[PDB]
Amino acid sequence: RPRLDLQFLQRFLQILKVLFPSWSSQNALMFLTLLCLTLLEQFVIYQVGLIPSQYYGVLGNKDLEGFKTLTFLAVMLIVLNSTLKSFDQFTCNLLYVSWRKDLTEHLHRLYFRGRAYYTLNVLRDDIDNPDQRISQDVERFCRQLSSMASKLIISPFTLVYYTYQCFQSTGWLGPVSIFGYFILGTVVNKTLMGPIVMKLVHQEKLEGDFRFKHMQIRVNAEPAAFYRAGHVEHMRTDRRLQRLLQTQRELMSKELWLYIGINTFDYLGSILSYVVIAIPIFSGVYGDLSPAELSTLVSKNAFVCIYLISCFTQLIDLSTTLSDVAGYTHRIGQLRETLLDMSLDTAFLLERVSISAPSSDKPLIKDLSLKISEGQSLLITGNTGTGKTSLLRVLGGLWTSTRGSVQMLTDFGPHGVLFLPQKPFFTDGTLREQVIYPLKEVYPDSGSADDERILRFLELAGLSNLVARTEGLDQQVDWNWYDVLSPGEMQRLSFARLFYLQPKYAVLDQATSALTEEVESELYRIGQQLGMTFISVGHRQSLEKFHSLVLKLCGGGRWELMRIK
Amino acid sequence: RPRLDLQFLQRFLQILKVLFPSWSSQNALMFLTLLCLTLLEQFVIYQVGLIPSQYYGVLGNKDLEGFKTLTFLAVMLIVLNSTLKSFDQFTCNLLYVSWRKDLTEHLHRLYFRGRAYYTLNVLRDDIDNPDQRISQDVERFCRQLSSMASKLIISPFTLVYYTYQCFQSTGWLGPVSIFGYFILGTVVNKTLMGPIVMKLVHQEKLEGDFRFKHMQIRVNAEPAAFYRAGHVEHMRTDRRLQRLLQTQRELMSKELWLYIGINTFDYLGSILSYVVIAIPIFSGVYGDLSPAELSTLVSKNAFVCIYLISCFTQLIDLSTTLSDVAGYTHRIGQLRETLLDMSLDTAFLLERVSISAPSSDKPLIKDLSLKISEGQSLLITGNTGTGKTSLLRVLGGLWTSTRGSVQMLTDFGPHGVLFLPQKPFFTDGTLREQVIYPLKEVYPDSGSADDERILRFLELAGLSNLVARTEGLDQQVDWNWYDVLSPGEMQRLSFARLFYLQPKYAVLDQATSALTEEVESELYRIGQQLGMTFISVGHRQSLEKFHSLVLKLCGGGRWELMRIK
Ligand SMILES: Nc1ncnc2c1ncn2[C@@H]1O[C@H](COP(=O)(O)OP(=O)(O)OP(=O)(O)O)[C@@H](O)[C@H]1O
Ligand SMILES: Nc1ncnc2c1ncn2[C@@H]1O[C@H](COP(=O)(O)OP(=O)(O)OP(=O)(O)O)[C@@H](O)[C@H]1O
Repeated sequence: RPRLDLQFLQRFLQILKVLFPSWSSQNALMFLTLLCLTLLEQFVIYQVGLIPSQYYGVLGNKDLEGFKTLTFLAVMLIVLNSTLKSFDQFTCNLLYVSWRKDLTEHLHRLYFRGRAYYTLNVLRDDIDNPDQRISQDVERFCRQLSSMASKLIISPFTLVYYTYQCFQSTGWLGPVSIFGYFILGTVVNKTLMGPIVMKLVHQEKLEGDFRFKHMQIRVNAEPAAFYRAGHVEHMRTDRRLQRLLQTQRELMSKELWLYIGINTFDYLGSILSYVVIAIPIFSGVYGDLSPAELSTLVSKNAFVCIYLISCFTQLIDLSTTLSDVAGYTHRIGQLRETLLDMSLDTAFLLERVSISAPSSDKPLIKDLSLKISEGQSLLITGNTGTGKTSLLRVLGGLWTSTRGSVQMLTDFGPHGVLFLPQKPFFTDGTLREQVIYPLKEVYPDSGSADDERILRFLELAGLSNLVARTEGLDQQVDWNWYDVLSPGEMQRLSFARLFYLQPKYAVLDQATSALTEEVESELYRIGQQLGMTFISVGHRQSLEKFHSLVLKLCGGGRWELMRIK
Repeated sequence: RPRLDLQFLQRFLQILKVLFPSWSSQNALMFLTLLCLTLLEQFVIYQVGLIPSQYYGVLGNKDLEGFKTLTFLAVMLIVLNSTLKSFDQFTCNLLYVSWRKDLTEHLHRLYFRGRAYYTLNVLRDDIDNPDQRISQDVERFCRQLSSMASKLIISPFTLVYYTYQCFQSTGWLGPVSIFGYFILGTVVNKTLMGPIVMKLVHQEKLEGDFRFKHMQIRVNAEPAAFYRAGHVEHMRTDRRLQRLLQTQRELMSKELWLYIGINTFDYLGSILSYVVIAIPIFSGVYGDLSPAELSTLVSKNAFVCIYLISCFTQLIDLSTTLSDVAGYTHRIGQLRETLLDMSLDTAFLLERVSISAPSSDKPLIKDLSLKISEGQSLLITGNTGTGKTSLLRVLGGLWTSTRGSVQMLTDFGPHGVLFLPQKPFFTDGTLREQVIYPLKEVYPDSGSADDERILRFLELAGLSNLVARTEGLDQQVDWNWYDVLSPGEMQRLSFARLFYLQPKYAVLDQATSALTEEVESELYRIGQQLGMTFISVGHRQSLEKFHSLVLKLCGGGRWELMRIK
């Protein structure tokens, strides 16, 4: 599928439509000072190309004061040739920084659009590692594009000037025997960069699946070392490593032919200008002199045609770094393609709803005629895998019902409806950010300076000994918030998140790892004290005093609304 | 700290001691066919450098049959110049593959040594992203080393031959004015590659912390999208992105000077051979002729000294790709340094044990006089964060007691002692591998062909409907085993892992998200039926019928051994 086709150009142009969004952008005005910099350095390189030629004239007669103006002209030209070549290398690397800022942030608006970070990771197998496409492949495309962004910018000009310099030396049978050397030179690459990209996207999945294998160790270091699983996870990660090293070694077995088809074009290009001028030795249609029509004509013709291929083998010298780019735009363009179409009182109403697991066909629950009002706070207890949570997912817009109508009558927000997941979430950030987490900032939201509400609610949830652990509410705790915290207090920090953003309906789920009558009840006592109406999931014989309904689910689609008292 | 010092060489040589382990290795014998390949191509490049010179002689007299042997000699030399240059580029990229196979697998033996994946990730802040050092920085060091492994291998020779060619043309005042141009040329880089590496390791932490930020989204897509946290995690990940893009842009502001100090050395090197021969125009100690001693002497001297700097500016042309290498060996050498010193009946005995959290000072538990025998299976119930699990960590060798003596009298294994973590673990692999997980293979271990034991235990744990979900016990399920599974059946798959590897002592922990009398008791009924003696953690009013002791922990170090009946 990633086969360098005519599809790749739309995957490349729609990438380039956001790298360069419009004229007078932060990249096009960095590109115009890239064109007008290699244009200036092409004048200087030729001008410093004349300095050793006009050096023998002043050394050939030994006048130091007439020499001191030449070196001073040369050294001024050298530090002009440097700071034009160095600023050519810099503003490409400033373009590489300002490309991946404009492409990742374009991908971030697509990745966190509504729920597209959810659906790619748990509901899609076509797009394997979207973390690797956004982080590394944008970094690796924008580097391999910027390395060839200094030679794809002067080659629109230095090919034009040298073809004019060649047309005035050979004629109609001149540069079209070099343009025909490009058409043969790039067809022999476009059929040879084929199995590169097919073995590079496959090299990029396995370099991303291996990196995710290490972050199934870094995120899960605490459970894995309980099993003493060093000698297991070695033979699991090396199995992930060898599959990468048997497709990185496979890429070099394919890129060997790409190195051949470039080095053949380069070195035979040093002699193909000479066989253009086989027309004396095969035809001789302008045969006038043996030492003068033959010598210093072809020495004038090879001095201009090798001068042409010197700016024309550049476009094939980067066929490796365009096979790399075409490998990465078949990763990023595989991602923003699937992200673009993916962008397309009385808590909730459920009308004959038939939720199933996404892989299988049988429904987890069969028919729902469900309605939640203020002060109801129904339990959703049941069996182990009967789809207790799968009701809650379609309330959060996670899944869609196969056959049924689901809607909510209250908006998501602080005082609206707030979910709590089964395994809890904690982002990187301060303790102040871990509790207002769906709101991400509170001082423009609230306006009140004092945040004594959360310092109340932390001790009200009981974990005020954590505040001394995180040294106040300061930035960059440098924690993982998963291994350093505790599932006893992951729930309590999730409850302080719920207590801060007290809704008209909480969609609380699995408040376990807390004492069933001592603090599981006490965390629920703040719910009626704040008027929360928490629709909860829990198979514990303490929740029924807080909950009106029961909603058993024992079976492949069951209803059993009980209203215990 | 990463400042290109004399420490860096020991961090580079101890890396190179394992890239090249000994002579006749899989890399040194790939390096000897790299030396003996650029040596062969240096002869060919000079031999094909004579083909256009001896071309005007046969074109200057128009003999096609005497010409047809030249092009046939040339094209044979071109396809010899290609497949020596291309095999030079290939066997470097085969060296890059076979370097990162030998360096990652050296790092994997250090990473999963005893518990070093645990201690780096949850007990260390000095080594931030060891996933990025092992995966990406070994890949990025071994690529930036292999790109300069084709020019650091011929430069021991082509510098020798050209200095001999220069000593026979200028003398004592010749190449030591070029060797002095290297000593100035590399001191002006060794003081300029300083702030590159200091801003590249900092560029590599933030490129690794950002990639881990995406895998705190990919691993946690299910809880984060319950909060509708797209508009939050955008402004969290972009905050992680902008900190990378304000230090990648900072690197280009520092690498601009490194591009200057190379392009100044290169282009002034085109004229510094000429100012070596200021000794006619300043001294004139061999002044004999004006047109003949002055011309075609320096034209012979610039034809050999620029010929020398052509092989001598290569060693400074790669000062960028050695600033990159020195950035990455201060990442890998920061890692294998901290990994090398890190390598240094009656279940357990606890003698006055005073476990604390690693950051704080106060002990979670104060004094332990504890002993576990067969058929005891004590509960460890208590408060939410009083260090219930912290007793279990030192039993697994995770933590060490601050003051106390801990030991075990039974080895870890199938029939020995087996832990279960609070949050459960599932590696990538088949369902057969998810249940024998601390053993990683069973058919050399067991020998028996039929594995009806696990198909018994899965339905005995109840989750035999999972076997149809994973299509048998086949390889590469392509799942995450965390989002696709369920915390109801994460426990049940952990229990089938415990039932397969039935120990004399299970160190079970938090068998929650299962029905307290229906299947939490039923999973424990297989424990006495298999004779497991499971020391467990759980604050539920059903576990006490299976458990002898209680071991309350209500407070900052408490004992309360009760032995309920
Ligand atoms: N994201 C998913 N992708 C694919 N299959 C899934 C996914 N989530 C769940 N499933 C499948 O469908 C079932 C639904 O389980 P569900 O989410 O209802 O968990 P539960 O154990 O009932 O709830 P809880 O653990 O919160 O008590 C899972 O056991 C699994 O087989
Ligand atoms: N790996 C760690 N690094 C630093 N601090 C830690 C780490 N693990 C725990 N802590 C700190 O020490 C405390 C010890 O908690 P512990 O592991 O005993 O959890 P618990 O809630 O008692 O157990 P459980 O959740 O299994 O019932 C944590 O609350 C936290 O403050």
